[PDB]
Amino acid sequence: YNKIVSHLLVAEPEKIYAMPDPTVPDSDIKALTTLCDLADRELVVIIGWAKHIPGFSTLSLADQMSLLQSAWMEILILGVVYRSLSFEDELVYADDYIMDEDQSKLAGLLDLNNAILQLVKKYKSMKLEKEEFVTLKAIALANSDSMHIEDVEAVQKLQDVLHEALQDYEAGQHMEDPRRAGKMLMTLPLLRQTSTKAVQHFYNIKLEGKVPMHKLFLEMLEAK
Amino acid sequence: YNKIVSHLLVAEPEKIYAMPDPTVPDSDIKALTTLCDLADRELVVIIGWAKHIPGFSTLSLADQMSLLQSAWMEILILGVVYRSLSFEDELVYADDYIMDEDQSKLAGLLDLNNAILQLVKKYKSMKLEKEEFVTLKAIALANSDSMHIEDVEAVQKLQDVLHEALQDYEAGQHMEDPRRAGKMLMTLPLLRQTSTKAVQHFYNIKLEGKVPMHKLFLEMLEAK
Ligand SMILES: Oc1ccc(C(c2ccc(O)cc2)C(Cl)(Cl)Cl)cc1
Ligand SMILES: Oc1ccc(C(c2ccc(O)cc2)C(Cl)(Cl)Cl)cc1
Repeated sequence: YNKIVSHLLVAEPEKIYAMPDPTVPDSDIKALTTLCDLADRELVVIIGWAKHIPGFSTLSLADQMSLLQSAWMEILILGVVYRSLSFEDELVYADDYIMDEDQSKLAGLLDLNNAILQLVKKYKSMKLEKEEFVTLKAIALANSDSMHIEDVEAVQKLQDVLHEALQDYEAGQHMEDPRRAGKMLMTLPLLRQTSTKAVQHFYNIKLEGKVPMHKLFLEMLEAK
Repeated sequence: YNKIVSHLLVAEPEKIYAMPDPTVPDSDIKALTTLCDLADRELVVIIGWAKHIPGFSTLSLADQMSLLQSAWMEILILGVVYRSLSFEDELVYADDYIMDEDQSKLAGLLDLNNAILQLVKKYKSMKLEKEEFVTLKAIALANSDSMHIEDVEAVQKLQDVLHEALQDYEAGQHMEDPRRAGKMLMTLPLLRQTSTKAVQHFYNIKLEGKVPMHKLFLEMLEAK
């Protein structure tokens, strides 16, 4: 099938471990600290991953950063969603960090994680494939609606290249549903909704000052 | 072209006036009161409009209400966006209520209205047509991601009927851009983002208790 899809598949990063501190008592602070630490290390990996997206590294450094600062939470959430597809009512942040309903309540994350589980439920019904996941991550990056883009036409071209890849993949692989590409695009509003609420929630956690956060995570959070 | 598109065009409601009270001194309270009053009357019109969407009135009353309670702000915002396309840096809430940057600041709405103006700017560049506007309003209703749907398959069918209408319209009217339907769908995340922030902002206004709000507006706000 589509070469851009095959290229994004081979550019997919390796799995990352959460490594919750086994000496620390379980608490809401421990869970939130573990999650923000894992997100910080995933952000490093996402920045390296984006350089494999056709045309991304030819953008100005400012435009690369603007796209990443607008899309980072959507990309992180799509990752947890994909890792969770073979599970029931659980979110697989990492192989060693899987959150059920009880742990979400203890962490103060029940409402947020239930929205993420709504995304999981929709993608399970659609039988989301890895090929479609990696293409949607790239589309979410290009379509992230930053207010600070210098070269709008170049960013629109990036959107178009990745949208064409999705369209071509679905036309060849899913002839039984001539509307599958559009159905995939119609899942992006819920992804944006859930990311918007997550950034809000964790900005409030940043303000309360009880959860330590690393430099890169704080930079992405303080942009938004 | 497409019959569903032509049907939605003839079902389009007539324009509504804001009628700000000419005896009341200008203030943030007056602007917010005027806007919420206008929204309340537009909501009545939207409920009547939705009954013209193929299949909508065959849904259970609960599912009709769930879709409307999830989508109402997106539908209202898409309306102001469309009315504003021929203007520059102004939002046309009604023919008699056009807000520029200064009035947005006075009302406390600068950040929200700048996001709405980002939507306007994108649709201006795409040369959004009335045919595409009315179809996107219907898609936003069907795709609103309520957590309370009884008949999920029927709602998915409604999404599919309207998505097909958009696809067919673009295939016949815009052969120069075989990706225009998808580009239209890719504008829905920003619409969802802006609606999510608007509901937040006006819920806070509801809590402060200084702006009177009518029954239907309050019902929609208190659902969300
Ligand atoms: O309930 C939630 C917990 C963590 C997250 C995020 C998250 C998302 C994806 C990850 O792979 C890691 C953390 C942040 Cl970035 Cl906010 Cl800590 C989102 C929702
Ligand atoms: O800066 C804004 C002001 C009013 C609105 C809304 C609005 C949107 C569309 C309308 O036709 C009327 C009001 C509500 Cl519903 Cl929040 Cl009052 C949205 C953003």
